[PDB]
Amino acid sequence: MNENLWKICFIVMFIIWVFVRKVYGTRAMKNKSKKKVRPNFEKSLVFLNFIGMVFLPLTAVFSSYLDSFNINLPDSIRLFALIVTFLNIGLFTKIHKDLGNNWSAILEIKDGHKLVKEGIYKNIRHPMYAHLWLWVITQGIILSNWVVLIFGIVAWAILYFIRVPKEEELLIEEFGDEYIEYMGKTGRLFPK
Ligand SMILES: Nc1ncnc2c1ncn2[C@@H]1O[C@H](CSCC[C@H](N)C(=O)O)[C@@H](O)[C@H]1O
Repeated sequence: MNENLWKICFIVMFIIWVFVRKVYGTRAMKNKSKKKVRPNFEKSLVFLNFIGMVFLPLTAVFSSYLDSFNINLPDSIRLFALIVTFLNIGLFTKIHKDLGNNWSAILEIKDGHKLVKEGIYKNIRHPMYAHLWLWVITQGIILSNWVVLIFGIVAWAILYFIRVPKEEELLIEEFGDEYIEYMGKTGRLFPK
């Protein structure tokens, strides 16, 4: 109930959410790049979310600035998020482990890149995104603030929406038919 509390909660899930990536990422950044794509652009699109995921909500916690925009939400609906975010971080570490040396945020195609249909990736390509999709939906409700809610959602949806079709096109360049088959056998976010 205490508001100062939820902040302490989130800044943890976050702190750990970040830890999960900081671990798996530096591991796959030690693998050299082959072809990148419009990276000077994606970088910004990312950094755009970087506001949405981190810079922005960090300041719904460590600062009172955004206070007037928060949603005055009942504790019931907030916990519902806190649960799901938990499940998320699992899924994250699931996904993120399933991916490993292939991951980047910029559309890299890595030197030894191997296409993975096998993991949480069977029946879902871009699970990670679907994760992120949730991530932004949840953290707004958890933090119960409209800006942190509304903004974050947008900045992703965009990056998402203009991101994915190049990504798919890109993977098709490299893997050719193996990817077209894949998409037939998979959905983008939910399965089937
Ligand atoms: N199905 C796949 N198998 C292996 N690498 C993939 C992949 N889909 C995307 N990638 C790589 O992953 C990087 C983006 S990370 C995003 C991965 C996936 N879209 C997800 O959200 O779960 C891109 O550089 C792309 O080269």
